[PDB]
Amino acid sequence: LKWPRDLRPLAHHDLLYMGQISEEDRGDFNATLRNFLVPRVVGSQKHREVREFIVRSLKDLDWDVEEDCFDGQTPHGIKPFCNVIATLNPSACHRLVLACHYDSLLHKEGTFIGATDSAVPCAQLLYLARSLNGKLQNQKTRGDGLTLQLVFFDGEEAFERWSSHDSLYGSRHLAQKWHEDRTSAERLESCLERSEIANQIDRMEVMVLLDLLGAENPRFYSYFGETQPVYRRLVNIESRLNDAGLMELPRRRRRTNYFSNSSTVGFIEDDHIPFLKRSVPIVHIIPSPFPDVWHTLDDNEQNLHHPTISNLNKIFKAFVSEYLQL
Ligand SMILES: [Zn+2]
Repeated sequence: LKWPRDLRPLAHHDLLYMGQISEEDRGDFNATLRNFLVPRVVGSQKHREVREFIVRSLKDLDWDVEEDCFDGQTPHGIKPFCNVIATLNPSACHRLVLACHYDSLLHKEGTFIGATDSAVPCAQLLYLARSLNGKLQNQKTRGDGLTLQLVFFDGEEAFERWSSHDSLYGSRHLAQKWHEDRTSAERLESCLERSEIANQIDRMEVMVLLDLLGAENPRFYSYFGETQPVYRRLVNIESRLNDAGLMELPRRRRRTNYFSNSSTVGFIEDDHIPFLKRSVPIVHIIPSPFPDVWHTLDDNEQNLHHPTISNLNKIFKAFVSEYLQL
């Protein structure tokens, strides 16, 4: 079966524009990122400050921002959790959903920054909203039934040994909440003709989950046949950015090959799982293998690879531009 939305290839002009980076753009991204490069364990003041920063940043851009807050039992007793959901146009029937987690792992060996996991993804989502604001606010006026939604999940990480009960606290909560929140096409703005809408989950047209980004030379694969048409757009955009010479490489005549034109057989548990179980199409932008620094005290700012981050930002900007026809 074909993708429900006809995917119009990005015009050359728009590809080039979205693949342009400046000293002020790098500076802007890095300033955003600084806010996330702090320990932010569930229950901590810094976690609260990060949550408030996400909310303020998106409210300042005139997005609708909701906090899905709840208390949940954990192996460390009751803990507070708050997912942050920002929606550009709440009324639009369908959402392109970009997501990541904003909590950091409580590491027994010491203070853990989780720079790739997932400070960089968090910053990338805010950077997209900021850098594309003009075009997004214009798109919102079209009445086309599509919008952008950003979800910053809380409580992705386990408190002790990962288990079905000790992990994915925010995403399990939100998926259940949205599944139980009934709605219909008649109550929504401009749903696609062949749409089956019974609850809020059904409005998530695709969820693109970013995780463990910021290390050098990530390798992505298509994890879900259901979203192959969307994944292939990422492959194509990356190829075109390379053709245009807009990727940062250590030497001339090299190309990035982050999005492998293949699928892989690998099972990764992450925030997409509760949504996948409710039929939400998933694109999982997570490297395989994981960064070498994964869950070590070395997952810090200096182990990030800035040229890679810049290249990913270009791919993501171009992807959002293509999907929303910005
Ligand atoms: Zn982690």
